[PDB]
Order: sequence, then structure tokens, then C-alpha cells
Amino acid sequence: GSNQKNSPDRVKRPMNAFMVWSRGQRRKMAQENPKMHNSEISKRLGAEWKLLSETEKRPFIDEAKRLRALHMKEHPDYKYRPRRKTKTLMKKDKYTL
Repeated sequence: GSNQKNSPDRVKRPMNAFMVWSRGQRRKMAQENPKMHNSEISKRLGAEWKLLSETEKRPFIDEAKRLRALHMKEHPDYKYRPRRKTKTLMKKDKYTL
């Protein structure tokens, strides 16, 4: 075949509370609604946050704050391993009527 070492796309930059929760809801919306395309799952995410209660985010935001704080320091003795196990694995080919 060919020689593929690296991979497309890249993850970096800080994040917000919405990301802390969305990440947790995505797994649920994916495992429960795997047929739902990303574009669809996203529309429900961004919208869910708009209706999300300040109290619900209270805990979420607190988590994001720590993440952003870690990036600010970007200490030398602080690295992370590559997270590669599964993307989604869908088995469908239908959008709308």
C-alpha cells in the first residue's frame, strides 16, 4: 500500500464550558442516536446549551476553567498521549424523505 504516519485534522487551543458538557452529551447522543449525523447532533448541542440552566453549567464551567488554566501554564513536564480508539462507526445511508 502506501506510507501513512501522521493523520489529518488537529486538536489544540483552549475550550469553553459548552465543550465540557457537549463532550459528555455527544457520547449519549451518539450511543443512543448513532444514525443521527454529526450535523444533526451538533444542532441539538448548541441549542441545548442555549436552554441549559445556569446551575447545570455551574459545575461544567468549573471544569473548563481548569482546562484553560492548564494551557496558560503549558508546563514542560505536562504531556498527553494520543487518543485513538474509535470515531463513530455508522451503518446507514439515509438523510431525509
